[PDB]
Amino acid sequence: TITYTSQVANARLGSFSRLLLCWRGSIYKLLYGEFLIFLLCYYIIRFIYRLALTEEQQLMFEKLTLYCDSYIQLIPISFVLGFYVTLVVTRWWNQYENLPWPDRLMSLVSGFVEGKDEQGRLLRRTLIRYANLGNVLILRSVSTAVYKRFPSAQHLVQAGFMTPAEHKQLEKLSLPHNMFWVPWVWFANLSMKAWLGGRIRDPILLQSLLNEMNTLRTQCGHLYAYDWISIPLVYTQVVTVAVYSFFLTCLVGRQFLNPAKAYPGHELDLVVPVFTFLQFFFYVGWLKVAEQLINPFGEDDDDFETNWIVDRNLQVSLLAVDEMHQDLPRMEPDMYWNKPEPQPPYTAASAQFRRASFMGSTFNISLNKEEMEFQP
Amino acid sequence: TITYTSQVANARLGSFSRLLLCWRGSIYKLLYGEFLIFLLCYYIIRFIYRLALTEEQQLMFEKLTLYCDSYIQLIPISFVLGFYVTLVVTRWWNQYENLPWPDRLMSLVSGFVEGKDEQGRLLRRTLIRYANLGNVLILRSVSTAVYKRFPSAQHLVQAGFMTPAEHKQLEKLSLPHNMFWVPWVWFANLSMKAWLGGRIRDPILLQSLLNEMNTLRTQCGHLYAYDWISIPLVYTQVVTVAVYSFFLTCLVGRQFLNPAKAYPGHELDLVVPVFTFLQFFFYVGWLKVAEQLINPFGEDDDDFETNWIVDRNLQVSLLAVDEMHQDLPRMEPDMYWNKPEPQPPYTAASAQFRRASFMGSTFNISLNKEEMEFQP
Amino acid sequence: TITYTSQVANARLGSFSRLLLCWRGSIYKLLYGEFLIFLLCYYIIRFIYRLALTEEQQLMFEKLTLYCDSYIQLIPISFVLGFYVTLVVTRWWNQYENLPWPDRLMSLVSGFVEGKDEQGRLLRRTLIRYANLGNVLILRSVSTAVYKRFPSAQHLVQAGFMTPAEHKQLEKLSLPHNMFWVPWVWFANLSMKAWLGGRIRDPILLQSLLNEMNTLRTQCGHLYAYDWISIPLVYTQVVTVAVYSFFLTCLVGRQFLNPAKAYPGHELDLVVPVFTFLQFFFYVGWLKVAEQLINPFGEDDDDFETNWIVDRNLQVSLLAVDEMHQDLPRMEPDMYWNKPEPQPPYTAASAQFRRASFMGSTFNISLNKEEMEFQP
Amino acid sequence: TITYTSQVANARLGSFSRLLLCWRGSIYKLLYGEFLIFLLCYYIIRFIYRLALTEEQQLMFEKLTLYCDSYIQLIPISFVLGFYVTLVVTRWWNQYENLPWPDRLMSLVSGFVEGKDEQGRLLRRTLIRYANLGNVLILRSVSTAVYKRFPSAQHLVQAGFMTPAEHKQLEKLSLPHNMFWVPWVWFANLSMKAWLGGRIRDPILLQSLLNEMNTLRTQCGHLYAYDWISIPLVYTQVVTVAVYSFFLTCLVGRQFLNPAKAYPGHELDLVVPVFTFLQFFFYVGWLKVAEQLINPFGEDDDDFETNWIVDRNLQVSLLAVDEMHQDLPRMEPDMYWNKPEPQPPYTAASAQFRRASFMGSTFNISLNKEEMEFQP
Amino acid sequence: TITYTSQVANARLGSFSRLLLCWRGSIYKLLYGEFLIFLLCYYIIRFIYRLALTEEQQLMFEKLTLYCDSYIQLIPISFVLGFYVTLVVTRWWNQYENLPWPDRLMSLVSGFVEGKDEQGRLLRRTLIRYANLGNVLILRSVSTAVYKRFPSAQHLVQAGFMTPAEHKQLEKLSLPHNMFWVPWVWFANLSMKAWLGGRIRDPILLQSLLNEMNTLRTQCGHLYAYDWISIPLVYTQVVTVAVYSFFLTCLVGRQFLNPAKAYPGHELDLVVPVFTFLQFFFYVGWLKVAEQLINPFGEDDDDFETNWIVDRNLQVSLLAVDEMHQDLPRMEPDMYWNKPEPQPPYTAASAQFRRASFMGSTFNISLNKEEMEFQP
Ligand SMILES: [Ca+2]
Ligand SMILES: [Ca+2]
Ligand SMILES: [Ca+2]
Ligand SMILES: [Ca+2]
Ligand SMILES: [Ca+2]
Repeated sequence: TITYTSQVANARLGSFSRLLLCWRGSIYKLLYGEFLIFLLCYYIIRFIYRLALTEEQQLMFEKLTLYCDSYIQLIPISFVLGFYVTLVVTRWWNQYENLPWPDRLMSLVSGFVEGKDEQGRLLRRTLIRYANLGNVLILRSVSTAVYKRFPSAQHLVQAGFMTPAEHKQLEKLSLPHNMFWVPWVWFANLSMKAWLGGRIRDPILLQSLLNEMNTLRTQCGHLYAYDWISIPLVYTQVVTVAVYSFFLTCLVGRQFLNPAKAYPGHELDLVVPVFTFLQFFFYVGWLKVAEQLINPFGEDDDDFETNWIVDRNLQVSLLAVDEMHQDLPRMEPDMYWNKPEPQPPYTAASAQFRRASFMGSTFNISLNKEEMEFQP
Repeated sequence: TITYTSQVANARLGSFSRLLLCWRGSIYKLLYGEFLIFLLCYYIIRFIYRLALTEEQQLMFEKLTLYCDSYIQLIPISFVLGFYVTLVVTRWWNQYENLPWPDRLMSLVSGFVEGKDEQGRLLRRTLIRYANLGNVLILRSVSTAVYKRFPSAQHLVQAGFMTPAEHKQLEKLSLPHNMFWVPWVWFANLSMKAWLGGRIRDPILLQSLLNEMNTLRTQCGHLYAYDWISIPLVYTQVVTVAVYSFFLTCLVGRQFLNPAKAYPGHELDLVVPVFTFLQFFFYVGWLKVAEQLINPFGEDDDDFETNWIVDRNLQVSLLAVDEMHQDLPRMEPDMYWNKPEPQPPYTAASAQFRRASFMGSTFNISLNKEEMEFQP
Repeated sequence: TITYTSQVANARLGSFSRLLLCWRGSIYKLLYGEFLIFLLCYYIIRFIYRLALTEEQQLMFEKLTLYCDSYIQLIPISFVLGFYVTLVVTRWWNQYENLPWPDRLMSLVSGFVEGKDEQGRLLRRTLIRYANLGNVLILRSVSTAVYKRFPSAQHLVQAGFMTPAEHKQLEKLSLPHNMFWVPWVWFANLSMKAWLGGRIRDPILLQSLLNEMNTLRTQCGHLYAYDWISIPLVYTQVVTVAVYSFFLTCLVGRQFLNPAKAYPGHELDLVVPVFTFLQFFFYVGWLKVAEQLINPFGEDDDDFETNWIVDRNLQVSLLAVDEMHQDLPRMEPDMYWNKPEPQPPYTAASAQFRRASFMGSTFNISLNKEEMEFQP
Repeated sequence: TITYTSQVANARLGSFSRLLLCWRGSIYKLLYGEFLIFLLCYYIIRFIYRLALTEEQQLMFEKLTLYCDSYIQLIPISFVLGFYVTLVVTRWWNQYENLPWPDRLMSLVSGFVEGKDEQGRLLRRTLIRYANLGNVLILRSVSTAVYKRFPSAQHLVQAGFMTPAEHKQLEKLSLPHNMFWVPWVWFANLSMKAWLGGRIRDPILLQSLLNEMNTLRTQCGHLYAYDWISIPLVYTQVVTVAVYSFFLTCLVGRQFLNPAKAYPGHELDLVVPVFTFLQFFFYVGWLKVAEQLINPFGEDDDDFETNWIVDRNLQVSLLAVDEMHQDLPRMEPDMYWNKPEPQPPYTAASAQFRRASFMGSTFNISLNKEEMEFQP
Repeated sequence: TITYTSQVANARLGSFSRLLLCWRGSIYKLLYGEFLIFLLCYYIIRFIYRLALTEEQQLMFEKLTLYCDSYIQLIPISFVLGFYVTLVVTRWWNQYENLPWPDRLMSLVSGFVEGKDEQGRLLRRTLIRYANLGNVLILRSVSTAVYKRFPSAQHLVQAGFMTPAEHKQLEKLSLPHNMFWVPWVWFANLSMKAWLGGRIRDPILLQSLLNEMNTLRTQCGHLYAYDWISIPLVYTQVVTVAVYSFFLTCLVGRQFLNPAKAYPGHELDLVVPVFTFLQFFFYVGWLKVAEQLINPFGEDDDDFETNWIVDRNLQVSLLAVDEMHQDLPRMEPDMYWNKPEPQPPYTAASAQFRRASFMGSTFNISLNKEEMEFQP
């Protein structure tokens, strides 16, 4: 994930222009190899045409170049790319939206599961750990970075996500399917046990806990679904062939023909087909954005930081349920205890952001005395 | 369903190019027969024109070819295809999103329905079985693969989804409508009986169970609706006629006329209309993706694995409610029992994915001492 | 509603081509009259030009035909049609999604409202009948087919949706607004009475009932809103004028001029403007799909089966709450009572749909012994 | 709001054509003044060119007309308009979806708040009145029609939406912000008081009431947000300049040059630029639809009927909570008391809408005896 | 945020035209510097060509200008810009939708947390303050204006959002991540303490409070996600390069060549390339709208008023929970106490907005006596 929010906070002079000097997660990184292959092929073709063809063979090559340049427009590259890239971007944001965060559940566990003794500590930690374990099992199923971190359940045990007892229980339950669902059943059973044992004081609080845990389970299921049900291979193949065929046709249709022949479009003979290179940049860059976002859980620069999310979730959820349980700042009267209209100060750098309240669009409408009179 | 998530995890050199060597669920599989028919017709027309026409008749054919090539652009093939394919893809992902998974309900049943004795086992298994039976009844209504597996309710009884008593009850209730709704009414009644009999300890837990079951019912209803309310036949017919008319016009408009006549666009006479073939590939491939996804519950390669989903759901839900009921791993203090900042290790293959926390876009903003001062 | 899901289950050879032999709810049915009017006008114009004009008058007509053919492209027919048709299709699927189904509510009523005696029967039937009556009142407000079935509240009483007492109560409550909301207030009051009378054992179950009933009320409100707030007349008028002006210009711009004049585009003189006819087919077909779906509750072939939905809802809801109340199949141990990995059989027609479980995209990643080692 | 649902119920011959004879909320009403200004300017320019220019000055004007006609295509009017109009239409339907209806809340208040005595009447009326007052305060903030009806809180008191005591309380609470939120805090406090006083029998019912009231509050907040956060002025200015520049260029580029000069596109000299007028109609009509829907709470013909909604909501909510409280039709056995398959009759006008139930797409699949056999 | 809702309430003559005289948050403000740079470069190039080139060098420049003008169309500027701007606008409205408003929570806290004594005051104020503190911590993480107001937690303490005890607790809990989540855990714990201490009378009300607080937490998480996961840099770079390359090509391709050469498109030699300037206006204006909305929490004119929202939320939430707690207007019978059909008056300015109720589209359908008869 490359963040440039801070850079683009204000619309300034060449705001996006200053982003063209970025290498990490950039268009240049995505397509320099493809571009180099295309450039090598283009110049090989030019040198063959200019130094390994007789007059009649050069006339044949020129006729073919005119034909290819004329019929390039048949390829619906823009239409295919637009459809495909919109679909990939929509899926990409959905996939992020379905990353499970234990924050709601961890506040509920911290609050509802009672006891500052060792049994309460153990119970709260085990519940939040079941949520983290379920998340990590799905994430190592669908993310190459998480898989390379935890290539086995023994790795998960060594990293502290699973205890040896949990690992043995998983092995005993083993079915011929992904077992990422097991920690949710464990969570439900342990929450029921906590309520029956008096650690959860009310079935309403038990219901709240299970609702949060089930939300996380649905998010994990969506992640599994996106990893399983790929964008149809036929769509991917259509877009790939469109782009490749366009820029293979360009290799012959965008050559600089002999200016002596004074062809209708070939009066000026540059050496660098700058507009062909820009077209390659735009269209192959569109395809490269699709390629990078099609699996947002790979190891691209703009792919999600799944490992960071796993680490942060573990740290925050454990802190919240264990150390922050019934551990509050002293409740004292605040700065505005008897001020009916609190007005927090502004700094010299923010004084210009003090605004009068917007009171609705109708506020400034003006009416006469007779206009405002009620009729019988 | 063809999955290539693993292949497209990272944007590499010709990432999508390597997907053109896939046969299963590919564009070649979808349109080789149509393409062969088109090629045969194109070459029959070429041979007729070149070997069964006098000079004047060949001049007439050339005038018709120029006319057809000129007026091909009248067909709004791209506009029609774009609309239609976006609609089909949206429906396709909705249809997947409405496949019922018993995971939420099965965690709730495992937890809330009490008793390790035979009556508790029977009750939990029967509730989860009612959820599975409702799902399978809708799936065999809307999916050809599931129907071919279970072509009758007697097949459902032989496969263990329904008991003979349930089959008799369904026959007694028979109305002139799809009866996929019956297991939900059975579930509600059996849950009420379980709560009245003390197996469910609280009406709040009963409410949670019924909410999960009703979510599944709404998903099943959406599946029924998508199977019933097809995309309007008029839209389908418009797109079909557009594509067919375009590539029937091409058969005469894309012939290679006599290069002797030196026509404005006909200077070079290839034998293979490569750009016409690429256009056929793109446009008929778009139509073929729509054709494959229009009913995602058929037996295409990229259609959903409904039979696998049925099997997995049955296995997982039965395991969760029966064997995993009040059967938890031993609760022991975890690896980070007294570590306030747990730091799971990285492997040598993942050490590069260790990232500093993103602390917000404003973190690196720099201000002066006077800028940061509060004003009165 | 025309269903062809079964026909389009698999992408086969000319899958959509076989749908062009459908008459009911077809493009031919939608625009044969318009097409015949257009054809008659086109040929009247051709005959006038060819048999009722002098040489100079024919030259004037030819200049006008060239001018019209040149300036046809000014009309943004495709852009206007695309916007309009996307809007109509989105509204159409929303309108279907807001058709109220009593299934969730009827399972809750069957379960929660207790008593196998006459008072319990009466109470459950009356609650589900209030839900059906609310649905039917909105449906006869917004659907021409339902209105023609029930052109008065006396018709509703004769059909059994309303009792004479309910009809008198509605007449007493009469306000100068659509009264489709009344049965929801009746439902809330009768549910409160049932809970106070002991027929509903818990306020949590009462809350569940009222939540389901209120969901139905919100769906009915959405139906009312779509019937009231039409797509803006200005959008409709813009699209209509675009299509009509395009095909009125075509009547003069697409005539076959005298081939003697050998005009740049008029070398070949057919009698049938086939490409103009195809353009009419596509564009007027797009407009006709919009026309048919703009009110999906009319009496078109592809309009919703509101009458069938009303009948089915009444039958199913009454059966569910009355006959199926506390009437369950015998609970006996299932086929897989002691089989930890149930494997339902496959038929010979479905054996090919047996699939290995997808275990996640990272499953086949290969790593070295040193790659998988944790670092300190 | 102009409704034509009834007119467009069925796709008939010239279904949309018959809508071109509508004046109220029509394209002609929206752009006749702009069109008249454009026509006057066009003909002033034509008369200047034809009667106030020498030969050389007319040649200069003709060169400028050819130049302008050639370079008209540079303006991306269609692209800008498409984006803008889609955005405005999406916002418009959201704005309607966020109009608060008290129906759910009023059924809950009617049911849950107990007592047929004066205190119960007063309590129920006051709660529903707080919901109506909150709605009206936001609506008079964001709607010009509602503001012109209630230009002051004293107007609200005179119209009966607020009591003098409520007005005094609002004045006492006055902050420098829109106070539309106050009635929600009043509602929460009065509901708490009703539950503590025994008028609400259970905290679950209190929770239901507060959930409905909070849904209304979120809708009101969305209305406030749409009124405050306008579509960006930069988008609006871009679209306006595109359309204006296009039709100012047209004034000189679409003149009929001297047919004597026999220019490539100027052979025929009409007096009325019919295609320019149609382009103005389409493009300015698109802009006018955007202009009308950008604030759907103004006083356009197609703007929302906020005043009617306010009146209806007040009447219906008061009736529901006061007169309809515990006031039900007599519960008697219905028409189908002992009919397991109720079949409501059809009229002669609806007999054709009787349909057989759709039983799923797989119903008609045919299989052999060996195909349907289970394999071991 | 620039609001012009009031200006665009009604579609009037040149409704959007009157918005072109706006400077704040306008297209002119966004791109005057870029436009001036472009104009300076264009005229430098013109003067170089006309005053620093020999005849042959001018012929070379003219050939290059024709070549560039011909090949400008290769850049898919419109397609790239459309995709990008739609994505930015969608994200922008989502970002606004995820701004947390404490209104729902504050009504629930005002109602449910009991006690008019100092402990009740303190408890209610502390809960609402935890909600405000969580909101402000996320807002200063993601908003430059809020950060410049509160560049440190010590600033938050001085402004009254945090007490010194809360600041010390945050420092003690410090992890290497954004700590905006901490106040939600504090809220959950303090709500649990309030319920155990009798200040919250029921666990159902506790559940309601925690649901509202968790909704706010999810909104804050969405804000964090949008600030972290930027639109992919590759998309941004593609759009930037497209626009820049288009208007750098224009600098040479849109020069006025020597009219003496009488080139096909260069007959008339203006000095100002008006259509090039309009294209710059449109396309760079599209890019500038994207640039301004890409981070809606910067300090642009059309950026959100985060500081105003923070101030208003603090003031309103404190007033609601403290002064408005169990402080209601006197409950007296309303204006329509015994009026079954209340009819609030209209003013002379609003009498035209009195409308008859819309009773559904089927209301005016006419049927015969035989049509309306039920058949047996
Ligand atoms: Ca990737
Ligand atoms: Ca299929
Ligand atoms: Ca219709
Ligand atoms: Ca308006
Ligand atoms: Ca900004």
